[PDB]
Amino acid sequence: LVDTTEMYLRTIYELEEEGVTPLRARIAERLEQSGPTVSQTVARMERDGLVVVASDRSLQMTPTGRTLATAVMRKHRLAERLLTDIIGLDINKVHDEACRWEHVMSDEVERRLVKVLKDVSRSPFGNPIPGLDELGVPGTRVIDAATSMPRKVRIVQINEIFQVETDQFTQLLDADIRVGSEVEIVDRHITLSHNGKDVELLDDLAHTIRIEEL
Ligand SMILES: [Zn+2]
Repeated sequence: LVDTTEMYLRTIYELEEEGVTPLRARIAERLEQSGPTVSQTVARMERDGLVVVASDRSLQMTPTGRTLATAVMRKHRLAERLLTDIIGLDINKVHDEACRWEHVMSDEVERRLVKVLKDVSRSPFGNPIPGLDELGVPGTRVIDAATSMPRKVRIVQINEIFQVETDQFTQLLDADIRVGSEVEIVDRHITLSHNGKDVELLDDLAHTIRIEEL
């Protein structure tokens, strides 16, 4: 989704990167949007809790806004690597194309690109590709990762230390499902199978076990 908000956020990120103070006017200039439009948009983002306007009037991304800004720059740069490395688009066109693709590239495509690209260190233009750690290239909660259709996946964390109920502990041990294991999930209650042993989980386990997509 080509968010106006994702464009303001990546712009702030970009200026910061250049060592420029993210003032509203520089942002207006960079986005070729009038001062009145940027105030409008910034006022909105503030309500969304994505940016605060500092004492010196500069814009400061909140942790949630920074995270989203980083995700966008990551997508932008992965798209550029894709564009030059595989597609072979004219180098002179690459940045403008990626500016559009950054809004519609999913996290899944990005994981694939980290896999097929020979190097995701920098963009073709000399800047490091950020947010790779957060892309996961800990993990998605089983509750969010399982679906009506089973699929294998990797166990990242069992989080038993956070468990109040422990009667499922030995099931996991018997089904040889530990951290770093490749099991198969599915929504139905959620049941993660492995070692030929299906393990149906209770709310608490499903809400705390994290699995990295295979
Ligand atoms: Zn670019």
